[PDB]
Amino acid sequence: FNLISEKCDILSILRDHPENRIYRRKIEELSKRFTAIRKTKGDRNCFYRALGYSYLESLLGKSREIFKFKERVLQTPNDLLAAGFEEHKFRNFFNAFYSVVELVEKDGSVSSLLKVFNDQSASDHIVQFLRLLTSAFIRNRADFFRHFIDEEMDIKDFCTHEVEPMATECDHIQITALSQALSIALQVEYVDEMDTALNHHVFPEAATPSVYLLYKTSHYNILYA
Ligand SMILES: *CC(=O)NCc1cc(Br)cs1
Repeated sequence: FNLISEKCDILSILRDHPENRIYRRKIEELSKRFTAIRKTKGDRNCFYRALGYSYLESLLGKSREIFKFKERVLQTPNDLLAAGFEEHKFRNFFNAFYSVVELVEKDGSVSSLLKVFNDQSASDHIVQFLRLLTSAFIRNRADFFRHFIDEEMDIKDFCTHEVEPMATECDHIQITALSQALSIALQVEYVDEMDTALNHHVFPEAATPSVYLLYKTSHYNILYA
């Protein structure tokens, strides 16, 4: 369980910040709202890897929601082609993601899903697919990322350098784009060392979340309500 850990009690993360009054306060407050956490490996890929696992885990046993998600995933090669990606270069990554979606439908266990996301090969193929889909979704909507995010920003260079490569860290643009590309509603809780309120943001702003993530010391961990 080196990439995505077993579930632990929320207060178990006090030991990560011993004798720290702000982190202790904020972790105690978090424990009032959430019961459990899973840790992710801090390798630069942890947003993609956490969102992918947590969203697919939330679909287990839900036959209509699985059917509708699979229908969207089958169309994602068209998003990649429209942005200039070539099929023979994304085939291996697309097939690895479609395979894990079929696993959620056919096998339906947490144990089988966690084993795929802890297999370095399968899990890194899934992450690479998610990064290429993020890139494509931004490229195909460049005026929207420039109008609402980014008036002065160079979109194509941003995607080349800060989205497509393995181990590149995320900001609001990548989170917004991947949420929109797969129709995933997520809430991110922020725990920093300033003496401020514990606070969160929802992507998209409207939504009732499927997935909760904790952003602390540059890492995205998975929370359970
Ligand atoms: C999400 C993720 O992989 N984070 C990588 C990190 C960078 C630092 Br500093 C700590 S974890």
